[PDB]
Amino acid sequence: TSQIVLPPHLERIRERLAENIHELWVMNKIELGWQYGPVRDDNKRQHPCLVEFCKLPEQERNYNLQMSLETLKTLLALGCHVGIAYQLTSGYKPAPMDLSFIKLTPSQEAMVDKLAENAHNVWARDRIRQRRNPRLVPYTLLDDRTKKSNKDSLREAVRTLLGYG
Repeated sequence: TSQIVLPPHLERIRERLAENIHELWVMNKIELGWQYGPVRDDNKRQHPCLVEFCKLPEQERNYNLQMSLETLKTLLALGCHVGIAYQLTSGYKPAPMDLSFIKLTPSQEAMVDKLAENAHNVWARDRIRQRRNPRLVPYTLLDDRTKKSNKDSLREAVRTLLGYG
């Protein structure tokens, strides 16, 4: 995917999708019950990466930035063209819009599936340096129950990509 130059015409859309991925990274943790704290812990149900997008520094935003970049690059490599077409938290308000109404076509369904496959491939290639976790096998030999978690993680990308026009 990295061998494709990123068109700056949609760099703003890439950043919007990165902000959406970040606010959903906040949403799921807050649904679990996570607040905003200065300590990077997981059992203390707080996360220091739930603040405003502009308030986020270089040390916390490159994740979602590269997330959106690699999704769109994978779209370009697959071939489809891209162009022009409440629970109270501890300070942040993740609420872009109601993006869970319109029904996703089976193409974009399997295509978020392919995005999850690609991401799991990078993750497994990173994990092979460790010992012998049963997840070191590709996404096709992955257990069926868990596949939809990684599919939902990538579905919101095409959700926003359709909804924003």
